[PDB]
Amino acid sequence: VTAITKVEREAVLVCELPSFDVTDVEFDLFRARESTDKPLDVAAAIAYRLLLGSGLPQKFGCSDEVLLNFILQCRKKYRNVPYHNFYHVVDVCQTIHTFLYRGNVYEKLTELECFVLLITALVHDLDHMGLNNSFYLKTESPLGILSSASGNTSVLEVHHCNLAVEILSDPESDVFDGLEGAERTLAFRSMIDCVLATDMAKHGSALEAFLASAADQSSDEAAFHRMTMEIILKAGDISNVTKPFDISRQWAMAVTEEFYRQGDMEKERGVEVLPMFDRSKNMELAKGQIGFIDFVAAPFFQKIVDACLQGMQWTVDRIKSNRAQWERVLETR
Ligand SMILES: COc1ccc(C2=NN(C(C)C)C(=O)C2(C)C)cc1OCCCCOc1ccc(-c2nnn[nH]2)cc1
Ligand SMILES: [Mg+2]
Ligand SMILES: [Zn+2]
Repeated sequence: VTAITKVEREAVLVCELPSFDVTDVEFDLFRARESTDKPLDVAAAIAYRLLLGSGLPQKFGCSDEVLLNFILQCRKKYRNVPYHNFYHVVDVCQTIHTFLYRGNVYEKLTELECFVLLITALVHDLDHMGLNNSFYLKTESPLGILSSASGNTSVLEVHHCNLAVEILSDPESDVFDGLEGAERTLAFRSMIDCVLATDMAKHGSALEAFLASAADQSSDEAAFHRMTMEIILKAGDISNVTKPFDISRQWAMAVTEEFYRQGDMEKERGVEVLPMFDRSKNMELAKGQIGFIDFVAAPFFQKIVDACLQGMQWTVDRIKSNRAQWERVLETR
């Protein structure tokens, strides 16, 4: 990958972020973007700041300069789509920071594991084009065909891991370079395992496996740590409904537009479009959000909080608050 110029780093290093506490659960990335004309640089400074304030990169021999190089190499590989862009993964990074440090999930993991999660947040959607796995498979696209031939349904998640490995193979962006032996191996394996676990087709089984490990005092310890990392990355990924309503809404708008574009490309290729992806049916945002809350997010968050992540209670409270606020949009429509 072409290296990161002295210019690009300074461009990020000057953003001062007046008014913002990046470690806060009520932090607003939409307002951060809008507060300058160089949103990409602001996003990179949020990432950078979050990583330094954690104290983690320094402990694992990752200099300030290598960190920032990695962040900018990730940025370069995110596309200009509505939802799955660099803002999404900075969001996931920031959110996982809050689950670790304000939800006390750090108590369940080593420092190395916390560092790997924060890093993995930034790689976990590399080069997303705004189309899901399903699009690639049922259009018999080249990546679809390659995944089907190699016995793998997680079309995109495999692609994300490949690009992550490229970035890390350059020592000037290898945030794991200061590791050795089993620690370096664990960083790679856990990064890759987490990214593979974000495939939503695996949602139920990854959740069941996490809960089964947590309920069991004789669970293998390495496996529990691993499942917890996976569950946290997944939690960060479906975390939009745990945010202040206005933030949550703006996320739901961006996702909806992305799904609609896929539905338009499906239409053009003469393949099945799902209701949700269909721009014509215009199914209301609010019922969408309530449905997502009822069938996916509330059960997920309630079950992991109950099972062992007690400090993440606020997520369940904010989901309830948001559901009730969507009902008030319905009741007064
Ligand atoms: C901001 O709101 C959303 C954020 C993320 C998502 C996603 N859902 N999915 C699908 C595959 C489950 C994804 O891959 C991501 C993570 C992008 C959806 C969001 O809300 C959009 C609202 C559209 C309606 O959403 C649903 C989705 C699933 C169900 C359902 N019913 N039964 N089982 N699942 C209902 C509504
Ligand atoms: Mg993804
Ligand atoms: Zn994601």
